[PDB]
Amino acid sequence: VETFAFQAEIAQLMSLIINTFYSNKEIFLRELISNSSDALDKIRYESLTDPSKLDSGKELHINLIPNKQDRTLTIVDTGIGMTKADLINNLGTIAKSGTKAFMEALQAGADISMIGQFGVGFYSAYLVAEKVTVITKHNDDEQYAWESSAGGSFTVRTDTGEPMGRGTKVILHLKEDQTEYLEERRIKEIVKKHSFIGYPITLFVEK
Ligand SMILES: CC1(C)CC(=O)c2c(C(F)(F)F)nn(-c3ccc(C(N)=O)c(N[C@H]4CC[C@H](O)CC4)c3)c2C1
Repeated sequence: VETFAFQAEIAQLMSLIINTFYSNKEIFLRELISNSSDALDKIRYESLTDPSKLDSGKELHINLIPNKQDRTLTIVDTGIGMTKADLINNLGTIAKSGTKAFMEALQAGADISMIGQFGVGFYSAYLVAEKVTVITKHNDDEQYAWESSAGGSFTVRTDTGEPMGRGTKVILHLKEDQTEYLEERRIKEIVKKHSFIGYPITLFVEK
């Protein structure tokens, strides 16, 4: 397990997200599904010039897995996935200007629902989650686990767990007052209302 500090802009944004009383928290789901849709568009796109990129799985979909007992909502996709360098530094590098601009927009009176327009929609997870775990597998690398409960640090380790084939699992460890997002009728209504997604989105209903 390696521990890293977030870039200053991103730690400032996470501190603002984690601590905000911003009522419209439901936007987190459309943001995470949009990340999944962009990852599915990328792997589909790359497969048109190199069909072997789909040897790790041909199905292109999104799964929504609420878990009341564990207080977790998992977002699973079979997109391009992320490499070790994407998790530690490369996605954060591209996100730097977007993060700073989003915060300037918020200072100028803008709404937290604009987060996606700045390319940093992933961090909207912290509106409802006290900790986020990211399990990911890209074709050019090993399976990795990324994790952060904010507070300025994140960890990256090789994932010894169940092999994924290719894609990303975003595990939201929900805050005590945000358990409504584990309810089947709530997920359904949010997916219908806010969710632009040219891939099947399947809600796993709890037995
Ligand atoms: C690395 C992170 C842990 C922390 C981070 O900063 C961050 C950001 C960023 F804010 F930078 F935009 N976005 N982001 C994220 C989260 C899920 C996914 C998905 N579900 O695959 C994703 N896919 C990108 C991967 C690159 C491809 O070109 C396009 C599809 C990106 C994360 C996850």
